[PDB]
Amino acid sequence: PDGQYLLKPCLSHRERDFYLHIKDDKEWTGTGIIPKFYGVELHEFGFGELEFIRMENLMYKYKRPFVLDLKIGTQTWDPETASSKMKKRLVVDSTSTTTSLGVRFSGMERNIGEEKPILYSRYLCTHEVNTRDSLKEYIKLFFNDGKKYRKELVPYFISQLDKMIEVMKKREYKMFSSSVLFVYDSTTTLEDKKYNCKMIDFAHNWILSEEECTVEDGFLFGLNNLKSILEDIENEFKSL
Ligand SMILES: Nc1ncnc2c1ncn2[C@@H]1O[C@H](COP(=O)(O)OP(=O)(O)OP(=O)(O)O)[C@@H](O)[C@H]1O
Ligand SMILES: O=P(O)(O)O[C@@H]1[C@H](O)[C@H](O)[C@@H](OP(=O)(O)O)[C@H](OP(=O)(O)O)[C@H]1O
Ligand SMILES: [Mg+2]
Ligand SMILES: [Mg+2]
Repeated sequence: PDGQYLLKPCLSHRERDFYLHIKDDKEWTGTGIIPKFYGVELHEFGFGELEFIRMENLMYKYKRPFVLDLKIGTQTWDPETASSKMKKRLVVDSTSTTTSLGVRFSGMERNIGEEKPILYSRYLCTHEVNTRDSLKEYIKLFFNDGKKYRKELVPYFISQLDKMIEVMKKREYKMFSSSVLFVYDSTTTLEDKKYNCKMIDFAHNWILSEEECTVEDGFLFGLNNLKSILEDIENEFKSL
């Protein structure tokens, strides 16, 4: 995460279709809930051209990145998932907080000045981060910049989740294996606004006005659960 942009290759139609579909909905593009979308672009690849999505790099100019990926939904497979992945998906969904909370730990990075950064594997989700309490603890740890808890940032994160909930309440799309990405630069001040919370990874988004998706995503359920964990954190951080 060095430069201004992420140029993400389109390996299927779904992500690019989604971004294109919502590119004029100000509820998607004006609310600050997804990365700024610049456009789909062809770039030379192979004998021809490969399509990419150009979007903002949410960590552009971050000095000490803090990154937390939280995968949202009550399942992480959809009607197109390959049978050869399904046993694993079913097991991970059930042994992580996915089926119980609709949200799971997906990985974290903290840069506390002794770099290299401290990396926290997404595989922790089925053991160390397999309960609501342990998930709460790990989010609190994300807010630990190495010297203190950044309690002043939490209202921003809850406010972002509220906007997400507001739009997803409308149930126009289903989204599987998408995440909410939490980031901040620990050298930020509140005024520098080097912190962010966005929905990402729309490679399995279904546009319900153009196609049927029978299975439920539990997306809204997950966002509410995550919001309530943050609100607990906001309380736990008061005694500090
Ligand atoms: N717009 C962005 N700005 C900054 N970092 C990003 C952005 N999008 C993604 N990332 C980083 O890249 C990671 C993976 O992103 P994403 O989920 O979109 O990738 P992917 O290629 O779809 O991989 P997978 O499906 O395996 O998760 C995220 O956890 C996040 O750390
Ligand atoms: O969502 P997509 O686009 O299919 O891609 C999957 C995504 O990268 C998952 O995080 C990964 O699980 P891991 O994090 O365990 O690697 C999975 O591997 P899988 O095929 O082993 O389930 C991939 O198929
Ligand atoms: Mg992803
Ligand atoms: Mg993906």
